[PDB]
Amino acid sequence: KLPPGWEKAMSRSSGRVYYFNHITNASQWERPSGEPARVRCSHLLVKHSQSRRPSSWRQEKITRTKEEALELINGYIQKIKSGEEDFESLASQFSDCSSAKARGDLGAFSRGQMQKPFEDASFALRTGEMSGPVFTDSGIHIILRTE
Ligand SMILES: C[C@H](O)c1nc2ccccc2[nH]1
Repeated sequence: KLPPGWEKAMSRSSGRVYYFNHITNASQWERPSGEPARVRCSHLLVKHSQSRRPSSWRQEKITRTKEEALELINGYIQKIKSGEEDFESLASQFSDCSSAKARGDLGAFSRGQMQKPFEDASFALRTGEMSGPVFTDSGIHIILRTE
């Protein structure tokens, strides 16, 4: 009996159980703690060549592959989790969304407004929690639920 979307798994490298959320792609060692009309989220977007618009304020022509975008996302998540970098800092510097200029903040939103995988992950995140890689037609997202 775990919160929405969580399941038990076993580490291949360590053998210790961990928890994975199939809506948010979050993964963690600790057992998860546990819906509002609106949530507030920030995100860091890494676009790729198959993004709906392969262009951003960082790059007129985004040419990186989906796999390359995912590896960038993976490295940002690693540095956020290690404390080496802050989400807001990486979003401001590297997000391919115009919300980079607001440290990735998108403001508050309801169901029905965002692309569905983004929405589902946002609403399955607890306040303060961060997603793993979330895939949409825009690219690949790291989502931070702030409210
Ligand atoms: C103080 C902060 O937690 C932090 N985490 C780090 C990870 C790698 C290198 C430097 C780092 N500084």
